[PDB]
Amino acid sequence: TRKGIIEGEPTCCFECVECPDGEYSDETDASACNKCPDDFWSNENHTSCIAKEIEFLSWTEPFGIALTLFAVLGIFLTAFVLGVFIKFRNTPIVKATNRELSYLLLFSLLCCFSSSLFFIGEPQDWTCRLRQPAFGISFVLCISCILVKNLQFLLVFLCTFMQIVICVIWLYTAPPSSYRNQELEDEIIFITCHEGSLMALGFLIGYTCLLAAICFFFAFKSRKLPENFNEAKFITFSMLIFFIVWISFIPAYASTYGKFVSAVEVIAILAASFGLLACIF
Amino acid sequence: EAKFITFSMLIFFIVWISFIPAYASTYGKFVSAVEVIAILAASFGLLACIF
Amino acid sequence: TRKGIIEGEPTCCFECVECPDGEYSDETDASACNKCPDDFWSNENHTSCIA
Ligand SMILES: COc1cccc([C@@H](C)NCCCc2ccccc2Cl)c1
Ligand SMILES: [Ca+2]
Ligand SMILES: [Ca+2]
Repeated sequence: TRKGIIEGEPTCCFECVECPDGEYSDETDASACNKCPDDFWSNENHTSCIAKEIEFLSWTEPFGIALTLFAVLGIFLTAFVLGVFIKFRNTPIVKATNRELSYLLLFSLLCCFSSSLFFIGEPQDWTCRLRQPAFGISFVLCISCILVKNLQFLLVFLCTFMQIVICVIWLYTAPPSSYRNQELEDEIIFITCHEGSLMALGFLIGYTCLLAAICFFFAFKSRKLPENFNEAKFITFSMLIFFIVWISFIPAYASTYGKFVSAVEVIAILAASFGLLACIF
Repeated sequence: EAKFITFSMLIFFIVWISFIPAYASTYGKFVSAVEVIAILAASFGLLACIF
Repeated sequence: TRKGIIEGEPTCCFECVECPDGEYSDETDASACNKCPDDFWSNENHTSCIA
């Protein structure tokens, strides 16, 4: 507490007044309350300084363990599919479905599933730098590989090179960085990332969504050919799932406040990937 | 009508799974906004898929 | 703002300390800041409280 003034009476007479939040009194007969040191907050008794709680999406939360379980299951399923394809090689269907392109697609799907682990845990600097470009490049490679499905590799590498060059331009000009946000609550510090260049993120998302749209159009144009077990139908379905996932992702990200924002991405990515894999494999 | 029922169920499930995090950590009008959006999306998906 | 004791000095000598949030003072030469009523809150200038 701190000493008050009964106006009209001498200085030897005072009244004790409670020190407010963000202030404390650690001395007998104090006149003013000291402000807490930065990254510290007054306790309930207003006499000492507890540490401000650091908040992020941890691995101990049930949400984190659930997302990790789903990601590991996706990785296992992709590896299982790749092993089955490589074991039953030189067979009619596998050789009919462009073995090499299928292997590249499965590797890129493994990359897509592994790229979701950068959005979980305390965000360090390199994780914030590698969060978006990994998924962007991997999914662009996936989409191009499906679209193409030698000359094929030359065709497939160009879109990935475009994505790589825009990503490296982004990282050279203004890279993201970690941020210890202190505005959302006076007793909690939220550790997040911060995309330095919004234009690069928008361009990356738009390029991916344009490739998806082109693939969807070419799949719907040929939705009745029965070649290769009628893969056009399932490519159409995969593109539809992708578009639904991201169109529903927009409001989910817009409405979320706090750490759980990261969660939504770890959801959306996974969902999209899963759909794709199933419909094609 | 197998395809349409399956797609409607997918729309419903994807919408709610995506909106779970927003429901877990939000207080205010955005809760009602999420409710209305998730109801309208499901109803529109069902109608469009079926009829 | 409110009066603040300077230790070892007579009552006529004091300091001016700004009132914190949720409390206000609407007079000159104030000793203790008041408390805004229920459903009110002090303004930025802390000269009154609005609903
Ligand atoms: C086309 O689909 C994608 C292509 C690249 C990245 C992604 C996901 C992983 N992040 C979206 C970025 C969402 C966003 C928008 C504005 C401000 C901050 C943020 Cl964080 C999706
Ligand atoms: Ca007197
Ligand atoms: Ca004296």
